[PDB]
Amino acid sequence: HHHHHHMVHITLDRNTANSWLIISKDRRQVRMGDTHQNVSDNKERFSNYPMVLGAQRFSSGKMYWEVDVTQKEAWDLGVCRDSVQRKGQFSLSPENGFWTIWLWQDSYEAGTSPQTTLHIQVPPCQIGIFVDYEAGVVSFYNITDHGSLIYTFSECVFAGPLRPFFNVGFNYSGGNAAPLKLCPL
Ligand SMILES: CN(C)C(=O)c1ccc2c(c1)CCCN2
Repeated sequence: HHHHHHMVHITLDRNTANSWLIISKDRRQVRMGDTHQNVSDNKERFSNYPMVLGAQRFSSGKMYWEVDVTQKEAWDLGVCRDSVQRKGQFSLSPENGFWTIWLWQDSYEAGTSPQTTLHIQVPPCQIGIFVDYEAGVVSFYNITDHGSLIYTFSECVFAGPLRPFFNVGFNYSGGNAAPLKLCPL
C-alpha cells in the first residue's frame, strides 16, 4: 500500500479509558493494570472491557496510523463512532458503530456480525489502519509482512465523527500484560 503519506499523530484520551488502564505520559501507550487505577467514574469510560479512544475526531479525509501489538494474546483495533455505547455489554459490529479486527485464542477475525475469519500467514507485530471517510472505507495492513492487506470494510455507514478505537484485552492468562503502542511516523 501507499497510504503512509496520510499519517496522523494519534494520542489516547484518558477520560474515555476503562478505570483499570494505564496510559503513558506521552499518551501513546496503554496497558492493563493489575487493579483500579484510582480515577473517578464518568459517563465516557468504557465500563465492561479494557477499551480506550483516541482524542482525535475525524469527519472527512484520509487518515493512517500504526499500532504495535508485540507479544499480546488478545486485542481489538480500529475506529468507532464518537457516539458508541460505553456502559454494559455489546458486540463490536458496524451496526453498533465499530469497524475493527481482533486477535482472540490464536485466531484473527474482523468485527462483522457475525465475525469473519482472517487469513494471516505472518502473525503481525504492527498493524496499519487506514480510513477514507468520503469513500466509506476502513482497511487494515500487516506491517510485519511488507504492508500486506488484512481486511477492508467498504460501504461503511459512519453516521458521525470517528475516533481511533483500542482494546488491550483481558489478562486472565498472565500472558497478555503487554501494551498497545502507537508507532512513530
Ligand atoms: C480480571 N482480569 C484479570 C482481567 O483481565 C479483566 C477483564 C475484563 C475487565 C477487567 C479486567 C477490568 C475492567 C473491565 N473489564
